[PDB]
Amino acid sequence: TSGSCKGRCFELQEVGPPDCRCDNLCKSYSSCCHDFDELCLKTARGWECTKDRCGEVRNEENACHCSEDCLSRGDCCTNYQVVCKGESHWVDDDCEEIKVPECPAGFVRPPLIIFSVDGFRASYMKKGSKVMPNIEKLRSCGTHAPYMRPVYPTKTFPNLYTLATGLYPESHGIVGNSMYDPVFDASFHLRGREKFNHRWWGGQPLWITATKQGVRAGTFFWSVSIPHERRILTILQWLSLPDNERPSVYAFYSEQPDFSGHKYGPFGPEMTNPLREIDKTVGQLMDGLKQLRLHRCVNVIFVGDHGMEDVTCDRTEFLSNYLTNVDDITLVPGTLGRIRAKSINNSKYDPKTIIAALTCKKPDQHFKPYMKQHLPKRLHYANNRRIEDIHLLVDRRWHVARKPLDVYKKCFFQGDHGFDNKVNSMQTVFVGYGPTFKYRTKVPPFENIELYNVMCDLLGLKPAPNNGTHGSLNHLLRTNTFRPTMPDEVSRPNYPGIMYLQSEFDLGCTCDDKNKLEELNKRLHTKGSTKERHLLYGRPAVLYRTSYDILYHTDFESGYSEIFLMPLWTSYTISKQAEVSSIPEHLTNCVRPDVRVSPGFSQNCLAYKNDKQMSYGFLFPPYLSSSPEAKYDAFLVTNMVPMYPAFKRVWAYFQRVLVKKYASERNGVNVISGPIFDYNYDGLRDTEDEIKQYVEGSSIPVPTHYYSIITSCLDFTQPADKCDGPLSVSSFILPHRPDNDESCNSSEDESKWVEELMKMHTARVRDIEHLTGLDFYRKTSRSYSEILTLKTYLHTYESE
Ligand SMILES: *[C@@H]1O[C@H](CO)[C@@H](O[C@@H]2O[C@H](CO)[C@@H](O[C@@H]3O[C@H](CO[C@H]4O[C@H](CO)[C@@H](O)[C@H](O[C@H]5O[C@H](CO)[C@@H](O)[C@H](O)[C@@H]5O[C@H]5O[C@H](CO)[C@@H](O)[C@H](O)[C@@H]5O)[C@@H]4O)[C@@H](O)[C@H](O[C@H]4O[C@H](CO)[C@@H](O)[C@H](O)[C@@H]4O[C@H]4O[C@H](CO)[C@@H](O)[C@H](O)[C@@H]4O)[C@@H]3O)[C@H](O)[C@H]2NC(C)=O)[C@H](O)[C@H]1NC(C)=O
Ligand SMILES: O=C(CCc1c[nH]c(=O)o1)N1C[C@H]2CCN(C(=O)c3cc(OCC4CCOCC4)nc(C4CC4)c3)CC[C@H]2C1
Ligand SMILES: [Ca+2]
Ligand SMILES: [Cl-]
Ligand SMILES: [K+]
Ligand code: NA
Ligand code: NA
Ligand SMILES: [Zn+2]
Repeated sequence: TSGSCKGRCFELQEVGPPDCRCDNLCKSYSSCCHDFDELCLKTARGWECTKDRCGEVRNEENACHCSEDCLSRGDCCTNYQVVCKGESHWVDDDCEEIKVPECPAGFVRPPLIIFSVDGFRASYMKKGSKVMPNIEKLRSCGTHAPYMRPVYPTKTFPNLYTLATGLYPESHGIVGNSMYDPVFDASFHLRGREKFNHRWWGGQPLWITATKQGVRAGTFFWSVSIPHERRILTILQWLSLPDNERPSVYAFYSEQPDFSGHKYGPFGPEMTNPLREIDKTVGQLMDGLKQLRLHRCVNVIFVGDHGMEDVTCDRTEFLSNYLTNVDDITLVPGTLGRIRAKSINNSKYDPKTIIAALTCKKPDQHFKPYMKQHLPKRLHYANNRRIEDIHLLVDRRWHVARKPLDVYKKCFFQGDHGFDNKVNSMQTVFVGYGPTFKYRTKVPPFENIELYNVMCDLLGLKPAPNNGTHGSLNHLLRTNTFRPTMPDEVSRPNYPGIMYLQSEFDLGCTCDDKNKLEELNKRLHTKGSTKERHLLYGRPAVLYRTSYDILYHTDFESGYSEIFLMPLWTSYTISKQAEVSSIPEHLTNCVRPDVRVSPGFSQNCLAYKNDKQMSYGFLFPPYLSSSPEAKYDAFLVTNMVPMYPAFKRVWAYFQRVLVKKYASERNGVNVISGPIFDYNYDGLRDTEDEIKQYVEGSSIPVPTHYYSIITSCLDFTQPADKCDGPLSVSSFILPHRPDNDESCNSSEDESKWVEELMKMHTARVRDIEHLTGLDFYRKTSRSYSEILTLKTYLHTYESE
């Protein structure tokens, strides 16, 4: 702190102790030079010019200047030209399409300014629009989504760092605002020094991606005591540096409206002022850009990290009300819960019994416990040693705490966030404005994991490997689009014919089964004659090395795995007209050998008989067969999959009731169903040596999940099989569980709980692609980028 900040204010390259720092983060480290405050955080005379301040003689003690040299120097007050040159405020100008970057000579690319606002709930765009005129102009003149989905948990650090890396928290490492890493034996907290250590922070964030590729970055982080006006002026000043020193990417962060929303609730009357203040800050940025003639050159992103919900202390569930042993557990509390043993020397500690004591115990229980691998796959919240094996998903509006003492010894607060990222109130904002963004364009909602890629595109950078689907946000952009090619199929299928006699099959299976017109008929169905009906978008590509067969049938086509002894995928189309029939009595326990598939690559009924826990189901539902004759195909051993009796309740209702219901509402649907194996809960397809469970005494592996992809025409006046334009999709990844403990109402009728469980396990097609190594929608007439957008769509089942 002995050295000086003279001419070093907000140095871009930080310096090494014990030499004092003048970087915008030095306050946060107590390493600022003695004179930092006087030299770098000047405030003299305020933030604005007045009439009398114009053409003044430069006074270095001022906050910002109104002299005439200031423009070259880059440090005029942001309203200088308005008060001293008759100019108008950016907000008061009509918008004009920005067809090309209109940049000063010397700029090699449009700079990018990322303006992030903590806790900026998506509905503030509509509800606060009267008091945010600069933000409303960006929104209605630029590209905007009605909202942007955060990642889970909907906390500040996990979301800011996803924005920076394009990674799910489980991959980047910042899986909460608070963490314990058992390998380091260290804790990460909001307050304190451990969070600065580099070993917490995985992946490659944008500022490191920029630097490694020759693009210079302004520093993204700001000490909370540097006032917002000083942050804006600093960025404007950096933008005035000579070509060889001037950064190309900048970030401003605002602590508002999050700070106030915690105290007052998302819509407390006190919330108007922070919203005005954010707007005025945007105003200043745009005014300042306009003076430097940079307001049609720079791309501006206005983005939130998460929204904000109404939460008060009277809405707290206490674990002490459920557990006798509360003192043998550590709880990461609040809008999510993570539980571990207080002491790893405690050999009596048992997650199963803790879960059981936490499961459906009160009529209106406001949290639900999970082993982390049983959490909905759409949250991608398991594959990190910093995520405790026991997780509590907390109802929106609620807290979970260990004991009452914690709450009144640590009603103050009215707002909080952290809940499931599908929750409406957690949704945040996205606006893009600039030469590279589209003009007056609304785009559909998307996930924040997608932005890193887009920010790399806006700067001409190659993104590090990440969880975005690169190309899925091309429709936000006027140019710099990224044009990916479909992945190459790695394995080609066999097309087996009839090669085996009934009597070669010793499977312990039985079935009650027993004309030249109709015989040529049947053979063609087996040759793939109706495949254009049931495979509407082409067969999926297998993206890994395996042996598999395509099997055709009247009512469905499948890609049958010789390794896993079941289909990887089964595909079928159900028209609006289609009729549900029931399984005939003579066929209730019917399983038939498939004369195209070797007994050695087939399942067997004995294994299921022997396995007291495991039963079986069918991927193509016998209920939906087009004729009594076609129904025999649905009972083929190659259409069969292992299912727990508890899960059969779910599956049967989906197949007997819901598929037809969706076909009614959507004017026909195409369905692709199959098994998922994710025993190590990494969100990726298991190889065969990773499978932890098999049907008793056989090589039949047991899936962890079952998926379905349900596709139809976006224009529902066209039938699914005759669709001329964009598609509509919803999908699910259902956990394959031996009980229905997840659904508190499961002893009632399937119609009261099944559809709710499915909504909870809604999925993107892209989630199913990672989990299966398949690539879907290979043959459509749609552009590939549009297909990528479709694959990343998540049907949320939240109201308007
Ligand atoms: C979302 O996108 C991300 C980014 O693409 C995807 O994550 C990738 O998944 C890959 C496949 O699982 C994974 O590949 C592995 O790389 C290993 C090398 O890892 C280091 O180097 C990379 C590159 O710089 C670095 O990114 C890694 O950083 C991780 O770990 C550090 C330090 O621990 C953390 O700071 C950081 O946050 C990150 O942690 C995350 O990833 C790891 C897995 O790497 C998780 O376990 C953590 O929980 C956390 O999520 C690393 O520093 C390499 O060792 C692996 O190779 C093994 O398997 C292959 C098979 O090809 C084999 O050839 C090798 O020999 C090796 O096997 C040997 O080791 C095995 C394990 O020790 C052992 O069992 C065997 O017996 C063998 O001896 C593997 O290729 C890649 O690292 C991550 N990247 C990131 C950033 O997470 C992610 O999958 C996407 N998610 C979805 C759902 O799509
Ligand atoms: O005070 C708080 C949070 C308190 C709080 C309330 N609710 C909650 O969850 O946390 N903080 C005090 C600190 C305030 C200053 N911060 C940063 O400079 C910053 C910005 C930032 O941008 C990343 C860009 C990436 C590109 O796209 C736009 C965002 N990435 C970080 C971390 C992740 C590297 C920190 C905010 C975080 C701190 C957190
Ligand atoms: Ca896996
Ligand atoms: Cl947390
Ligand atoms: K059985
Ligand atoms: Na480039
Ligand atoms: Na139940
Ligand atoms: Zn907050």
